[PDB]
Amino acid sequence: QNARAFEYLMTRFSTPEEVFGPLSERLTSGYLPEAEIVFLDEIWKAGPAILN
Amino acid sequence: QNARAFEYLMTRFSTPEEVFGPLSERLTSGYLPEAEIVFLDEIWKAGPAILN
Repeated sequence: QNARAFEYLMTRFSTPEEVFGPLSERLTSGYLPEAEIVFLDEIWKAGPAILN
Repeated sequence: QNARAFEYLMTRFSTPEEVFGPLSERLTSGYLPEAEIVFLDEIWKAGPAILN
């Protein structure tokens, strides 16, 4: 009944401020911490900060 | 009868605030969300936030 989708493509130069939300304390309105179903395309090419 | 154009050149340091309009909630007056035909030159060099 209440589910929010999230489509994102992981790149080689992707930053955590564009997946979970940029900070100002972090503007995470509609991203990953408040999403029922998340989609991450091409996960075998992300950075070390997003993997941790 | 009612169509708006949009010409923009994607650079290596382009930000989504200059393509989809800057935020204040987002000043999208004549940019991409309200445009019938959009033109993006050199799309093979944009950032990860604009491509997603």
